[PDB]
Amino acid sequence: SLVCKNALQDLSFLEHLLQVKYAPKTWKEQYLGWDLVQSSVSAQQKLRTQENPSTSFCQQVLADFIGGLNDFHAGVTFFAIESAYLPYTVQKSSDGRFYFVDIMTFSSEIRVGDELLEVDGAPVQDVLATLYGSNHKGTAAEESAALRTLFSRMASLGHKVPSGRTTLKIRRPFGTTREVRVKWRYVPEGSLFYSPMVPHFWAELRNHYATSGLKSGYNIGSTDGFLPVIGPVIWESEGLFRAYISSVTDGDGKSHKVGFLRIPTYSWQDMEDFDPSGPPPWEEFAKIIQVFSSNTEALIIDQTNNPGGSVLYLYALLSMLTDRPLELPKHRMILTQDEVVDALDWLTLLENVDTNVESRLALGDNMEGYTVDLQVAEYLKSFGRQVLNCWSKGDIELSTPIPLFGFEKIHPHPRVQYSKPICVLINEQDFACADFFPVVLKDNDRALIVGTRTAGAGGFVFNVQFPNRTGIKTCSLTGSLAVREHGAFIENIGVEPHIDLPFTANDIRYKGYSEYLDKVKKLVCQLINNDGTIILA
Repeated sequence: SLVCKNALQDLSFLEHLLQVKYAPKTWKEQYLGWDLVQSSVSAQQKLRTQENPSTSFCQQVLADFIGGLNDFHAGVTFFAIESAYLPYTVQKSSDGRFYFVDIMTFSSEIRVGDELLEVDGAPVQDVLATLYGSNHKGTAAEESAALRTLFSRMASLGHKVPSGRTTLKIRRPFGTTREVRVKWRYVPEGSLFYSPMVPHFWAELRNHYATSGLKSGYNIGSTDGFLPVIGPVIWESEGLFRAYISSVTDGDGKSHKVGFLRIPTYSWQDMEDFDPSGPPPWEEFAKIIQVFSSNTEALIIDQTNNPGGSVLYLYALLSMLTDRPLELPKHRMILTQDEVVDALDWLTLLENVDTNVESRLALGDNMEGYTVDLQVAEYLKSFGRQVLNCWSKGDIELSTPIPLFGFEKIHPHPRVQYSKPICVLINEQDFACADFFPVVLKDNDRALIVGTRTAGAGGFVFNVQFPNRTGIKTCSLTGSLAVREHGAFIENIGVEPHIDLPFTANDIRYKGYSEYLDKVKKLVCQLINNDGTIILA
């Protein structure tokens, strides 16, 4: 077949792209087993083997390949439009049940709180396994994604787009069984530092959301969470974010002013309702804090469902969530004939900068939120050098561990800091930066991370666009890995919550998240008292 050749062709490219630009290679070779070569063969197999190959099909074939590294940072995208979609949304319960947390608004026999059992005579569980990846590992983070795409399919990512009528065995809340038939909203097919850390995933997902109804607060990076109010609101903010203050009462009857606040995405420009010319979402963040700095005892931060974003804006917000410097880890990275270039600009930009003024003069008054400061210009210099320290050494294959940009540690916003207790909320759908957050805090003991394990560590991604004959718009590959002592940072990929805590079916059933919250408030309260939550009760 003509396609198969071209398929095979563009495949050998991807193969090469893994060896040249995929930092976590060496790593991945251990934990998972994944052996690029013998995986590349399975590719051919599937290709030559198939009857007259479909273009789309080969795309899938390819997608699978990369999507097997089991790295959310890496995968492929194709110039495609074809796509399926059902106006529903679900969440899996602790024990293991599936409830309809939201129906868009097309008013159908289906309503909220309904347990989903089977699709076309197939128990959800099985219907989902089909959606899993190659080296599926049975983790929460994954089970989610699957579900995530259950009712939203994109050819753009190689998903096998369906269409037509379908069954939906939903069990009412009474213990009674019903079966519905619905139609898929189908669509016919017609630098290296400065790259936002986010999974490819989103890029198209984000575009998909806006494009088709689904605007719900259950989707990644929603300005508003999906967690109802934590009690009687005493203060709120009619701003860009979703913030308020409420009075919580412990196990005695003594009131406390607790502060809610949900960072949704770290790629700020993309914040729902953001107006460019006006003030930056980080200047207004500072405000929500200066109002907590004095009118609040504790701070709950919902960071669930965050995609990732700009490493520096993330760095910027921490800057104002602590009165003391925080410890930043190092990353092994890969460097090409252009990150080198990028550094040659840092160095020559602020080569003769001694004063704390010249510092802000050159680099501006702030870098995406974080404040300028000779200390910073001094970080970039030390950065710009290190890049070239690992350039001419025959080690581009994982440069010595280096701190993102010159930054070794965070520095307290010379203007606003939150000296009081903080508790962060996280779950299976927090990526790239969304990890760097709970982690950095938790590695300095500044927060009390609760909820389920993250989605997986961060690192600059490589957005490689290359000429091909198979629709590959782009291929994004992870270009940096976090190190430890002197290395090998893993055995999971995930910041673990101090307090493991899933969503109990009782929470989900009526969108009340009653129990989840209670346990939170408690924890907050034990903190309110002094510091250090003794036991889980």
